[PDB]
Amino acid sequence: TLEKFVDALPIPDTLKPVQQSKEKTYYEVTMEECTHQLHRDLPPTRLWGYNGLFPGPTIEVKRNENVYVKWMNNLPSTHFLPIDHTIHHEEPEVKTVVHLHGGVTPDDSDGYPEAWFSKDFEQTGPYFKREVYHYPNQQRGAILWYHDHAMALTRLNVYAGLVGAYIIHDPKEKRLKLPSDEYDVPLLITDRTINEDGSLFYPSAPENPSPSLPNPSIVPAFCGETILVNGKVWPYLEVEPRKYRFRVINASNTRTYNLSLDNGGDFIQIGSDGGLLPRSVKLNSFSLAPAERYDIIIDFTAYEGESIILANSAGCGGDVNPETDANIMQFRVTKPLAQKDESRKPKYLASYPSVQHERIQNIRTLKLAGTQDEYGRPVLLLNNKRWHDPVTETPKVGTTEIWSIINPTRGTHPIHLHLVSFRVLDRRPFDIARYQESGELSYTGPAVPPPPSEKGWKDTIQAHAGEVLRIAATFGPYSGRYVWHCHILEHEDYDMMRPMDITDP
Ligand SMILES: [Cu+2]
Ligand SMILES: [Cu+2]
Ligand SMILES: [Cu+2]
Ligand SMILES: [Cu+2]
Ligand SMILES: [O-]
Repeated sequence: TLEKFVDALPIPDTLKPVQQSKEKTYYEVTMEECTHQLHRDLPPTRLWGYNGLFPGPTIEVKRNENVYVKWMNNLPSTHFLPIDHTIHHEEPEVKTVVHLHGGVTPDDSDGYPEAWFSKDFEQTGPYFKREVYHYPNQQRGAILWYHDHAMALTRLNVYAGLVGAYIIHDPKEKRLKLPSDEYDVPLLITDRTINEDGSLFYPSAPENPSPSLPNPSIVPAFCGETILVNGKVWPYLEVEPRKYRFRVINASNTRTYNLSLDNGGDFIQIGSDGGLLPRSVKLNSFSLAPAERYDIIIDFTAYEGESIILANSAGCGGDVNPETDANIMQFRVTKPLAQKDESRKPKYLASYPSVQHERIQNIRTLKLAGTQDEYGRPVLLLNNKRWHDPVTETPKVGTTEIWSIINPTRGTHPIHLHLVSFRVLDRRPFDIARYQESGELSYTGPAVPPPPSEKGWKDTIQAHAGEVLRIAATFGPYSGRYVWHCHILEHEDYDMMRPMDITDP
């Protein structure tokens, strides 16, 4: 296997605007097929990248900054990854659309799966409205990320490399003196399988392919043999002996991580998907499912000279391998101090979400289920509805709802709601057999409130097997057509995604 910790961690450059005034910031990003070396000992890898980069450029904006991004497709007309033609039914093979994950975004700028476009916008999906996306950023400072969201192609386009970080800075938070600038570093974690010739491997069929299956065939999960951070296999980062802020983004298709430091040191979590937690939380380890973000401080002050591995204990299709996927990256505390560490790790970060006293307009009960197709494949479904079925999740703008998510399946699903961030209420175990047999919900234990990590704002939430998860969301400020889905991309594409109409009656 590839030698761990021989390549320095890339830090994506921050994107520069094409045009910028005090009223408007205008960006252009072009999707390009390019080649990049992912490891010292590999031939360069063919990839799809925003501005030809993997990950894409980091975009930095201020809260309320009036931002526009013209996301353009200049990709080849044929994919290099295996397309399953059976999962969706002239129309180009390669379709793309950029979704700003966590963006408080008007619906036609949200990257609707059917708002896709081919090269130079030559063909467009039935929900396409505009070339230049509008991000008003009227929302909390937070770690967002952008990625492809095209109908039936998301797992492939993202795996190809179409991911990048987007950071909203709220000037009100500068007073907290969190590590900033060089000491504030995104970590986009993506697992990959890479061939000896350096080409990406993505399976064209399940491991034991029934002759019933089409070819290629979608698979229900993907687990990469190797872990990359910021587009390099098992990299090292030289750090100064002081506090750093890391924006930890899980940009992987399926894989969930459970992260810790191999010296037993702590993380300080300061933020979740929707922004700063009310209070900082000291943690030894944390779970990170696809699309989840952890805003953390790591204090290297007392660890000068040391090599510390960011370790992973979560398996993917099996137990972790100590030599491979148990490793993420390596910090080397050997960079001389550029100046005094004037950063802080404050306890008091933000207003509590519980300060809000909104009326519960509606309680939605939603089940995570599915069926089997003509080929014997699992088709994962939200409420046993297909994507194309008439919309059922129709919250009213400006109203608050409780969603009760029932998971009678064998695994966890990271459920993502577009537009909004929500509060986690509780989780409660139930009798799976009883529910499967009769549709009756019989709890086998008391409700458990969220851990401190989940006492802030979330947008992607782990709904564990055999539990009912309750969340509360205020739907707004925009009305329109959005989506909610499982963020396991292999699930999302077949067919664990539903329209969400935020209505203005
Ligand atoms: Cu997403
Ligand atoms: Cu999203
Ligand atoms: Cu799922
Ligand atoms: Cu999405
Ligand atoms: O998403």
